[PDB]
Order: sequence, then structure tokens, then C-alpha cells
Amino acid sequence: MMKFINIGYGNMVSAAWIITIVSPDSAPIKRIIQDAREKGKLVDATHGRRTRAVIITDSDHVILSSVQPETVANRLY
Amino acid sequence: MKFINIGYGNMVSAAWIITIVSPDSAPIKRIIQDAREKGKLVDATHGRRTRAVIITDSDHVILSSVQPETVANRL
Amino acid sequence: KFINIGYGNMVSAAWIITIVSPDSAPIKRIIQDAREKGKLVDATHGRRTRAVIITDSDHVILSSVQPETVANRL
Amino acid sequence: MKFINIGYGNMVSAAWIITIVSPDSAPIKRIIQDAREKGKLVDATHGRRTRAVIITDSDHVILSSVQPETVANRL
Amino acid sequence: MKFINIGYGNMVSAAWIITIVSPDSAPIKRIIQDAREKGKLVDATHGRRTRAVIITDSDHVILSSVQPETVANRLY
Amino acid sequence: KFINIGYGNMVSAAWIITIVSPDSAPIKRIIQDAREKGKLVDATHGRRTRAVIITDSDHVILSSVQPETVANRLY
Amino acid sequence: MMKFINIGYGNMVSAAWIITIVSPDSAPIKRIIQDAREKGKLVDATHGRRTRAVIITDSDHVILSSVQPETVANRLY
Repeated sequence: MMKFINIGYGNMVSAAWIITIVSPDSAPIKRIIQDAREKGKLVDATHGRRTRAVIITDSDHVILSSVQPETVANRLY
Repeated sequence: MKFINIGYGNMVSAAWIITIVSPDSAPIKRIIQDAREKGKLVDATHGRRTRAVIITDSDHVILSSVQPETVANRL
Repeated sequence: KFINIGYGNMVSAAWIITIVSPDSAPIKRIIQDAREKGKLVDATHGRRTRAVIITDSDHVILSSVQPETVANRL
Repeated sequence: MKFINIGYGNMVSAAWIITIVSPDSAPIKRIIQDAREKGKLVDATHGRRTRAVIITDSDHVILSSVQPETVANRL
Repeated sequence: MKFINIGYGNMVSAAWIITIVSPDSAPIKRIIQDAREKGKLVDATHGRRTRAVIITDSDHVILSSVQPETVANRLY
Repeated sequence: KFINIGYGNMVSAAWIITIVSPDSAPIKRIIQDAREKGKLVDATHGRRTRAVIITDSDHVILSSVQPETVANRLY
Repeated sequence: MMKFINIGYGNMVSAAWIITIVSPDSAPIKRIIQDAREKGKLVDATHGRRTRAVIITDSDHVILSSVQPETVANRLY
């Protein structure tokens, strides 16, 4: 088990503060992203690639990753 | 143990769950629409029927296609 | 960690601030203040309210189960 | 030691108590009055006294009929 | 311990204290009047001389008759 | 607990949410949001920004070391 | 390891609540300091001396200390 998790391309997220990791497959989650981008709380760490996991933290930040949600929690190890 | 699979690969951190309840009551459908309004509704049912509603500490309301007991024992 | 408060509904113990009897407060005011801010959680499933669970983040959760028996389930 | 019975079956979680104080101070009587006004008051003193004022996080205020040192002793 | 006696039976949980400072300076007495107005002041001196100001996570300020480096000593 | 992010400045690892590369374009709004709002802490101390540390109090801290350097210095 | 850190002239700070400890060099912190001074979440534990470290806590308190930042951090233990 690691405190910080690689979410791709060197960007790190603390596991202690993750609320949820979800797929971008729905409409309510696209609104979560747009609401985040509007409030300046969106953190885009796909570095260009297709977004595959959406990380929501306590501080109401939304973090976009290029890896799969099962993979993210796995990288906790 | 820390991250819980609530259906279709969607993960939730057990450290932040306040409560898990049944969808089968009118007050709790109001909680769901109250969550869409403040932009705090996360739908993880992947299109299926809602069977557990997860309320986190950040006031997020998360919708799961899995029974509450199943979520509880997946800790 | 998780405590069954009746009818399958779970509350995480780590976030409960207080558990209070409906005879022992201006409960109707605490409850109606909770619905007003949209933080009322009804897990009585039609039965009578017998324990009121205040959590951090100001959620208020109605349970049909006796207060101290909820505590004993720790 | 986690949960405490402070009066008539009313429970408080020790991890969320900020301070247990004695009554008979002017500022705390405004804290009690402010919380009673603001809805965050929990009265466990069925009359007969008030000997401890319990302040938790999220400014919930709780009145108990036994001395603060006793309230702490129940840990 | 978990809870600290700060004078005359009044307790503070160590986990919620942010800072304990001397009363002897101008900036702190504005903190106190600020809290006294907004009703987040807790007076636990039982009338005696104010020698430490405790600032907790809920923005409460708690006045104690005991000295700051004594209050920290009662932790362990 | 306490990590040196360069030139004497410390950050407590328990309050970091994310550590991001200054490459990602949307963060530059994140930095200007903090700098304008007075929540920005610049510890690059003249040098070039190599990691952006975001904390729970919505503080944004600029550091001159790699995000991998910040996370690794935990140990 | 200890919970309370002596930051000068008897003033204590709980380590659990510290977010960051920084040098007074940066002109962005003077705005942070000066924001907190008028706003009334500033604590001045310098006892009149020159400011050597700025402690930023959870709940947005800004605590000014007269010792160096490495000094506050190493005095944890």
C-alpha cells in the first residue's frame, strides 16, 4: 500500500482523499466535470489521451485520469 | 477493504461513507433529486436499476446497482 | 465500522456525533431544519422514529431502533 | 470508550467533542442561546440541573446534568 | 491524554486544538474581542487571570488560567 | 509527515490531495485562481515550477521539484 | 514524536493541523499574511521579533513565528 498513486504521466493523487473513481459513461458525470471546469476545480491529467477514470476528492476537485478505475484502486496495492 | 467495488468497476472509498440506504422510499428520491441540483449526484448503476444509495461526507449522493448488504460486506 | 440501523440501512460509526431520543430534544426542529437544508435521511421505513443520528456534515438520520442498542452494535 | 451516555440514553461520540465546560459563564450562555436559536442544541438535562456543556464539531451544543470531570471519566 | 484539564474541570480535546498562545500581545486580544462578539468565545478561567488562549479547529477561542507550555505538558 | 519542497519550505503530506505537472494546461487557471484569490504559495524561490501541490484548504503551492520527488520524499 | 510544537516564546502549534511552513521571502505570502491580518485569522507569535516562518493551518489560520522553518519542522520529535 502506497499513500500516493500514479494516475498517469507522473501526476499523483493521495488515496486518503479520494471519494470515488467512476467511468465517464454517464450524463450526470459529464455535468460533474463541467461543474468542476466552471469552478476551476478540474484537474486534467490525461496529458492528451482519452479520459478513462474520473476521480472525485473531498475538496470537491475532479481529477481526470487516463487509466482504468479498477487500475487506479489497484495501484493502491 | 479501503476501496469498494459498487458495480461495473466504479469504486468508492469506505473511509468517506456516511450511510447506505434503500431507494424504496419517497424521502430518499427527494434526496436524489436534491443531489442533481447541487451537482452532487454520481450515477454508477451503469443504466441498471438503483438498489443502494451511498451518501458521502462531501455531500455526494452515489447510486449503486448493488444491494446495501452487498456493499456493506464488500468492505 | 458499519452499523445496521434497521431494514438494511447502514451508518458508519466514525461519523456519528450524537444519537438522541425523540423525547429528549426539540427534535421536530432539528429534523425540519435537516429537510430544509436537504440533509434528512429517513431509514424508519414507515415505523416510528426512536433514534435520531446526527453525523458530521450535518446529516440527520431517522432510525426505528432504540438509541443505546445502536451504540451496543459497535 | 468511543460513545458516551450523557443522560437518558443520549449518546455522544468522544472523537467529535471539542470541549466540556462548566456553566455559569456569560459567553457560553450565548453559545447555548445561539445554538438553541440555530437548531443545533441537544438538551439532555431533564430540568434538575445543568452541570456540563458539551460543544462538538459543527457547533452542536449538548447540555448534561453531571459534572465535566464525570463526563470525561466515562472514557 | 485525549482530553486535557485546562483549569477547574474544564476539558479540551487535544485533537481539536490548533494553537495555544500567550494573551500578552495586541493581535491576540483582537482575536478574543472578535470571538466575544460572534459568540465563539469560551471563558474557562472561572474568573482567574487569563494566561493562555486556545484556538480550536471550529474557530472557538478558549481562555484558560494556565500557562501555554503547561497546557502542552498535560498532554503526556 | 513534513516534506521539504525546496529552499526550506515544508508541506505536511497529510493535506496534499494531488501533485500535478505544470504541463497540464487547465492548472494554469488553477494557479491564477489561487494567485488572484490570495491562496497561492510560491516556493519556487525564483526557480522554475516543476510541481503544483494542491491541498485540502484549497491552497496551491508551487514547488521547484518533480511531482515524483514530492511524493517520494514522504519516506 | 510529539503533537505540540513550540514555535517560540511559549507559543505552541499542533502539528496535525499544519498545512505548510514557508519563508517570509515570497511576496505572495505577504498578501497571505496581510489578508489574514485585516481578516482576523492572524496569530502573531513573534513576540516583537522578525518573522522567520509562516505557519498555515487548516481553518485558514496564519501563524507567524520567529524561528526558522526547518526549526519548526524538526522540533516535531
